[PDB]
Amino acid sequence: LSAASFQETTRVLTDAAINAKSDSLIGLKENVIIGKLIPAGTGLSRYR
DNA sequence: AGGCCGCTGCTGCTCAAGAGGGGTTCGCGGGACGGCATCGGCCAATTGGCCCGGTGTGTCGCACGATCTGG
Repeated sequence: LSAASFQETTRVLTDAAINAKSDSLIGLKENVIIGKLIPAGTGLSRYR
């Protein structure tokens, strides 16, 4: 997801489709894209 | 003379023209049917008038009369 949103979307998507890659949503960009709490600052589970 | 190991040039991807025939729609009307909507009566029913008939208790309109403050 992050690689596709950076640049060269077509190549990244056609490479990820063949390998059947699974995204675990650990970064900041993916959490921003799907619309949930980023895993930093006040979005950590230690504080909430 | 074929196979193969590199070079080297080239290219590509990405960031800034009528006519006939037939089933179907809808669109007007067109009226028929059934239905619910609108108008003289109407009497004896709860509330609320509207009073008789007793006093009393308590406000108000005024008489006798004492105390007190000012004049």
